[PDB]
Amino acid sequence: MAQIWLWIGVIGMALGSIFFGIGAHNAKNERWKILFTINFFICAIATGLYLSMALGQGRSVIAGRPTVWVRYITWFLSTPLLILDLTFLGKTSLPITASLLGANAYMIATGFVATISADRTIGHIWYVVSCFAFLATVYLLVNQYRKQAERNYPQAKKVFRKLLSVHLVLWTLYPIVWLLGNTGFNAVNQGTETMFYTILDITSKVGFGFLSLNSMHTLEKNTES
Amino acid sequence: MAQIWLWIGVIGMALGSIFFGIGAHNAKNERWKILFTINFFICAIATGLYLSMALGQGRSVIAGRPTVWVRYITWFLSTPLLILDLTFLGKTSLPITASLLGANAYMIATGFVATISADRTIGHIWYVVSCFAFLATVYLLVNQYRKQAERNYPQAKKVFRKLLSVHLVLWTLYPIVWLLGNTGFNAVNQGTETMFYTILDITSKVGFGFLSLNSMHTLEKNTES
Amino acid sequence: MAQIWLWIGVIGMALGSIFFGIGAHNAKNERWKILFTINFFICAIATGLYLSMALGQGRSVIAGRPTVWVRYITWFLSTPLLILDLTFLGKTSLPITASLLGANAYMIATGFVATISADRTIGHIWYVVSCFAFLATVYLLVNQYRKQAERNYPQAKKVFRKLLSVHLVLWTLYPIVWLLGNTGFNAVNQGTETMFYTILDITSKVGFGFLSLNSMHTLEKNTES
Ligand SMILES: CCCCCCCC/C=C/CCCCCCCC(=O)O
Ligand SMILES: CCCCCCCC/C=C/CCCCCCCC(=O)O
Ligand SMILES: CCCCCCCC/C=C/CCCCCCCC(=O)O
Repeated sequence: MAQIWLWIGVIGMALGSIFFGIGAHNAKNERWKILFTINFFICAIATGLYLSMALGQGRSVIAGRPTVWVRYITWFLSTPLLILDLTFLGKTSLPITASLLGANAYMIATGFVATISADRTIGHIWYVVSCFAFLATVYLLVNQYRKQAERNYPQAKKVFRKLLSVHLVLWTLYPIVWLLGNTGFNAVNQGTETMFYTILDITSKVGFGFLSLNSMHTLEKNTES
Repeated sequence: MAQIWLWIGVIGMALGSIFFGIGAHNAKNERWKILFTINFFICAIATGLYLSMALGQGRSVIAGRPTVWVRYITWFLSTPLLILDLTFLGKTSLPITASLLGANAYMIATGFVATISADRTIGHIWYVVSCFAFLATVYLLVNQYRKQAERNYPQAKKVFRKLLSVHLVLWTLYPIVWLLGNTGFNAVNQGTETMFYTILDITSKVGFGFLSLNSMHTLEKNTES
Repeated sequence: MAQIWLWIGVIGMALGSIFFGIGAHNAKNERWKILFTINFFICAIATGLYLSMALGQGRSVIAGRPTVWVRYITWFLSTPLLILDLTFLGKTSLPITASLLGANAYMIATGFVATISADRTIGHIWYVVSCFAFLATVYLLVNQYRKQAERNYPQAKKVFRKLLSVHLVLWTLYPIVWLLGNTGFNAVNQGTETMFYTILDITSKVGFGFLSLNSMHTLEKNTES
């Protein structure tokens, strides 16, 4: 079960990479070329890292607990680019953009330590810290990020509402899967945990990538002379 | 002894993080929001890494020698932000800013290898190399950095004198502690070495952070219309 | 044989570092100071990493196969700066510059996994992936990169022709050495493989660095008023 869902992730990310790369090659406009290129690399990074996991790499048995630590490499590299999708679209200021990237990096870093710690009490402490880092990004996204975006695009508040709603709902699912998996309560087996993360990853990457392109199109139409 | 001083570092860095974060949230002005945000992340990174050390993590017994290798992660991430405090305040040029960040990264990288090498002869070679990297940053700071700062703020030469004096004196203490600790002569025990680095870290981070804010205030008063 | 060629690399890189550093210290002009500084750090990074290899570090016996994994650290840090030599000279756009840096990072990252994988079938898969990442950079260099450079310097198409010819020919030699060495067919012994990489590294770093300076001089003469 786990093995097929890793290959489904390879396929899904590779397809996202091809279609974003084609969009990048045929962009009209530097802004469009940038946005296609960000999403190309989100999906291209995830393709290679899903390929390593599918081939059996990036995994260690830590005190009896199978642990796919390479998952946190993918997340550390791709989540900042998703943040950049948002801040590129919202024309976010430099301090708020840096704060989002830093709090996000803090979340993935502490989530990684939460995962590879042999002492699961210590790991669960790091889980809580990582949740507070996520909550920091929630605060920044629904306050300073949102208000700048709505000031920059007064006619497209609904666009950023949908982007933020999809981002917040999807990203909140990751710490739930983490608690269900063998990092937490072990309420679901490894095949199910892997299926969950594969579906989340394809949705938060390919799915969010296509939503970012559709948002760009709406913003540019609302901004034509 | 070592254990309490790691917790003192957690407390000190967390307090610095809270007060710099509060300053960031209430900044008037993008320049002030940037400077508060740099110092927030300096202290927030150090808080998490001090928490890992306090919990017993980030440590390895290398050929019989207890070695807190995670100390070099904290330093690799936080020292460039301290460099940025300086170059942000001095409005340093891009080549000099990159040279300071690169020489600094070289220093921490070679200091890390100097520390984890089992062969302490090789480690001591890397210590010397790291000292020359530090000396490179000294040269850049008291020449090109200082002269640009004084050209940018002709009325505030004393401000950069104090910043540079505190930076140079404090940062020179780290290679002295390193020679005293079990990386070198082992003239002081691990509790004392840990106390020294905790006091240095709180001073060079929280202390220097507050000095950078006070300097900003002096520069802005000297620069009001 | 391997040992002397590692020391030859130390010497060659150190000499390149000194002469690029002297150029940086005596630059007239921010553009010249930037270009000297990029090449200084290319060679300074390679000096330190060649010193680690010469001292016997950065090497692991992976399932019976001696593997100098630190070679990929040098490459991950220095190859983006060589890309920057090119994009600095060509005044390349942000999306094309990011795509070159990302595809290049992808190449070195997958080349590293291709090297440290114990399963050499999996390693050879990663070799192919890394070759396609290289081919991606070839496509970007001879299409978008070249066309922007020739649009920016209509009178100096030959300058970018020589830069690209040297870059493409030299960099193609690395995957050939990799196939000849103990990562592939093991057709040459470790001393010969090390000699090959040392000569390639000195040429692609010091040699290309001096070519980038000579190109800058030609571009500036073709651009004087
Ligand atoms: C792989 C992605 C990692 C992202 C790390 C993000 C780190 C964020 C740190 C924030 C502090 C810097 C705030 C802005 C500094 C601006 C400096 C300047 O303007 O000179
Ligand atoms: C975590 C922090 C690490 C800091 C690393 C710093 C590396 C410094 C390297 C210097 C070489 C680059 C010099 C300036 C390049 C400008 C490029 C351009 O203008 O296109
Ligand atoms: C050590 C060097 C590593 C280099 C990594 C390069 C990663 C390349 C990734 C490309 C995606 C980003 C494309 C441009 C984003 C611009 C963002 C913006 O303008 O706000």
